[PDB]
Amino acid sequence: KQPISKLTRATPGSAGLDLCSTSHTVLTPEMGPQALSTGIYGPLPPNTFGLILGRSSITMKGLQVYPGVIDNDYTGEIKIMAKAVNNIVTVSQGNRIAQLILLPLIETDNKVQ
Amino acid sequence: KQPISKLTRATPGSAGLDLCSTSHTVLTPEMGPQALSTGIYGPLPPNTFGLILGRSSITMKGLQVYPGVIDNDYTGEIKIMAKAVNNIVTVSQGNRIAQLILLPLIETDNKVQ
Amino acid sequence: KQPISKLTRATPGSAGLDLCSTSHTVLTPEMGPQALSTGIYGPLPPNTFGLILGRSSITMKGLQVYPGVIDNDYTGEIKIMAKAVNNIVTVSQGNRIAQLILLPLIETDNKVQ
Ligand SMILES: O=c1ccn([C@H]2C[C@H](O)[C@@H](COP(=O)(O)NP(=O)(O)OP(=O)(O)O)O2)c(=O)[nH]1
Ligand SMILES: O=c1ccn([C@H]2C[C@H](O)[C@@H](COP(=O)(O)NP(=O)(O)OP(=O)(O)O)O2)c(=O)[nH]1
Ligand SMILES: O=c1ccn([C@H]2C[C@H](O)[C@@H](COP(=O)(O)NP(=O)(O)OP(=O)(O)O)O2)c(=O)[nH]1
Ligand SMILES: [Mg+2]
Ligand SMILES: [Mg+2]
Ligand SMILES: [Mg+2]
Repeated sequence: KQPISKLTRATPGSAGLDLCSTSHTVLTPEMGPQALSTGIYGPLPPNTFGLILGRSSITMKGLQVYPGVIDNDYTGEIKIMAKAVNNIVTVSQGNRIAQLILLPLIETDNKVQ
Repeated sequence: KQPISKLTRATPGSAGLDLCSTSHTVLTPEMGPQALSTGIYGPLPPNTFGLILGRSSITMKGLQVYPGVIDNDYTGEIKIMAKAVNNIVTVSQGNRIAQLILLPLIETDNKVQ
Repeated sequence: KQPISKLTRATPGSAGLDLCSTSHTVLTPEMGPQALSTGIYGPLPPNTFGLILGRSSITMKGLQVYPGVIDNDYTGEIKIMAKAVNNIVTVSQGNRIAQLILLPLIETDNKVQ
């Protein structure tokens, strides 16, 4: 397992930490949502949670990443939920296919139930 | 009407407050976006706004929630904008179908026009 | 080029800064993702990044905006990545078709590589 501290940012001012596919995968529109492996695991830094979002160059190529929430205390593998929009999409091993955004986790008194 | 203070978090470290459907609803891909009732209303805590996002177990089952912005001063009912991706999806009353994330509302000098 | 300081908020408590299409554009579902021009450019205020999200009245009319990340130091034109969901969608010049949300940019020690 690899922690999110192993992820890289494309540039200093990049909001997102890039997530790469660990598998070669072909996706077609009739397959609907697929969960792609990253080999990266939570959890996240204190007082933060994560959002997985598409990379724009990838979205424009017809692979939709559904926005996903990563909980602060998730310790499982971060997966990318993805769907081929219109056409056949081929993901290669190591391709940067999404990005992780870190956001402040606001405390509230909502019941934890 | 029920305020967002009535929502619950799945776990202490869960970023999202779960939103449940108040109706049994069937959705098909040809129907396109539908707005599901929650019986939960704004507004939000001071200096925050909301994002409605999908729950991953729900997205993976073929129901797409379109990300939606909840304004700090919205006092209407929070609705979930949803679409069946490929297949027929049946939502039952009380099913947790999305989640509300709270985020800091940044002040800017943009004209309010 | 116009900076994001030229954007307007619908109301004082609106989280989003509205983005308008500068072109008349027709979109069909078979066209897949299209990048709509706004004539608005980064960069963003210090310590912030942006998210482009749909407006709910627009999403409900069948035009999906794919959530997009605007980096703090992006100096290019902000484009809206959009797709007609089920039907033919006609965007007119000046129509508010998405919104820009500003969010705090969290610093981490991830390699910038
Ligand atoms: O894109 C995603 C979304 C979620 N996840 C993981 C991390 C997150 O903390 C965990 C739970 O996410 P959600 O709350 O969105 N899913 P759901 O509500 O279906 O499961 P749970 O009841 O555990 O909260 O799933 C991913 O790996 N990728
Ligand atoms: O998923 C959503 C998105 C928005 N909303 C409500 C809350 C939000 O404050 C209100 C307005 O949202 P948008 O600005 O996204 N919609 P639009 O720009 O079409 O309407 P307005 O001109 O009032 O801002 O709609 C929901 O209930 N669910
Ligand atoms: O909806 C969007 C998304 C991104 N963008 C622009 C701004 C953002 O800073 C820039 C890069 O975005 P991403 O990182 O999402 N794209 P990608 O990873 O494909 O390109 P790069 O390798 O440059 O980061 O693209 C838009 O104009 N609209
Ligand atoms: Mg990028
Ligand atoms: Mg959950
Ligand atoms: Mg609006």
